Amino acid sequence: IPEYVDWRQKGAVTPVKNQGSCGSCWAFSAVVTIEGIIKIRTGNLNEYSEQELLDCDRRSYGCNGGYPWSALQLVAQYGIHYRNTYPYEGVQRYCRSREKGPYAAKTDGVRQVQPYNEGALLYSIANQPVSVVLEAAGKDFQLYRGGIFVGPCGNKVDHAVAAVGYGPNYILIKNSWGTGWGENGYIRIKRGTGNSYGVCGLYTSSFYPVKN
Ligand SMILES: *[C@@H](C(=O)O)[C@H](O)C(=O)N[C@@H](CC(C)C)C(=O)NCCCCNC(N)=[NH2+]
Repeated sequence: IPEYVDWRQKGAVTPVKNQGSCGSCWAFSAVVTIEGIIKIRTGNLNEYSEQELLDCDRRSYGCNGGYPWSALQLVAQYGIHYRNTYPYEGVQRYCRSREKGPYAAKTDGVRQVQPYNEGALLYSIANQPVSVVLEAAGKDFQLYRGGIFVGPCGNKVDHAVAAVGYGPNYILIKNSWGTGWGENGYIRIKRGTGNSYGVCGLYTSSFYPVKN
C-alpha cells in the first residue's frame, strides 16, 4: 500500500458535517463510509442520510449514542436514502424510510478490521474510507486546531469518526463537528507510536461496508 492516501483527492468524500448536540456520531461515521464506497464502486459521489440511521437503527439509541457496525448492517440489510430526501434534524424521530420511496443506495455487508493493529487499519483505508472510534472527551482533542495530533489523550473511546486517508506519521480523520474545528473539519492523528490501542484509542473498533 502507498505512503499517502487521501480519499478527498479521489472525489470520494462529501463536505464536512456538523452533528450538533445530538449524540449521532455513529451515524455520521457510517455515512462517510457509505458515500465513499458508492463513489469507489459506481463513480458517483452522493450524500446519504445520517437522519435515517439515527431514526431507524433499532440497535442504537438515537441521540444517546449508537453503533457504527449496526448502522452499516442496516444499510446492507435494507438500504439508505439520499440526504436531500431525509435531511438531518439533530433529533431522533420516527423511522420514515418507508414513507420516502425506494432506497437510493444499498451495500452487501459489513466487515470489521482486526482491532489493535495499525497495519490492518491502514490496509483497509487504502481500499476505502473506514469507520473508526477514538477518545474525544479530552480538552486537547476538543480544542484541536491543526497539526499532527499526539494527544494528550487516553484510550476511553467515546466518539465515532471516519478515516479517509493516512500518511507516514498520521491517519487522516473526517470529524462531524463542522468546518471550523481542526483543519477545516479534519484531524491528522499521529500513528506509528507502538501503542497497540492507537493514539486516543484509534484502533479499538473499526468497520467498513462491503459492496459488490
Ligand atoms: C458519539 C458522538 O455523537 O459524539 C456518541 O456519543 C456515541 O455513539 N457513542 C458510542 C461510543 C462510540 C461508538 C465509541 C456509545 O456510547 N455507544 C453506546 C450507546 C449508548 C449507551 N447506552 C444507552 N442506552 N444510551
